Amino acid sequence: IAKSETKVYTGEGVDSVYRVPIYYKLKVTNDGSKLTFTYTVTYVNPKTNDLGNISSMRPGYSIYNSGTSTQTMLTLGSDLGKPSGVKNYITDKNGRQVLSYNTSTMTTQGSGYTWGNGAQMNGFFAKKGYGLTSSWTVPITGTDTSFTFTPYAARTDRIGINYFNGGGKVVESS
Repeated sequence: IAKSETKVYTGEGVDSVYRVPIYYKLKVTNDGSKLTFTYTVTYVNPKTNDLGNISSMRPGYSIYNSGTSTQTMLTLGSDLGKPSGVKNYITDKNGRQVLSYNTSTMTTQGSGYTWGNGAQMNGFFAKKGYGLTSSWTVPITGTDTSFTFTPYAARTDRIGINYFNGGGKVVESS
C-alpha cells in the first residue's frame, strides 16, 4: 500500500512592464519519504487555462523565476532534510518538458534556502502559453514537515522588482 498526498497552490501578481497578470503554481507531493516541489511561473491563468495579454511583448524580453540572494524562496520545518538541486526547464501548456536548463545549486540564505540565477523565459515562449518551471525534492525524517515558499518573478535586468510583491507566501503547517 503506497500512499501520497498532493497540494497545488496558485497565486497571482502583476507584470509592471506589460500590466498583465502573471501567475505561479506550486505543486507539492508528499509520498512519506520526500516532498517533491514543482514551481511554475506563467502568463496562463491556471483557473481558466487562458493565455494573457496581448501579443505585444517582444521576443527578447525575459524573466527569472528565482531571486538570487535578493530573497529567500523556501523555509523548511524541523523534520525536513537538505533540498536537492533545482532542475530548471521550460514547460508547455500541459506541463510537459520542452527543453532543459542548467540544474541550480540550492544554498542556505537567512532562515531558509534559495537557488540562484539560472533559467529565464522570454516573450518568445510566454506567448506560446509556456511556463518557466523548477523542481526539487526534500527528504522527510519525521513529523514536522511544515514549509513556506515565496514566489518570485522579475525581468532579467532589474532583479529588484518582484512581480509577486513578494507578499504571496505559501505556508504549510504541521
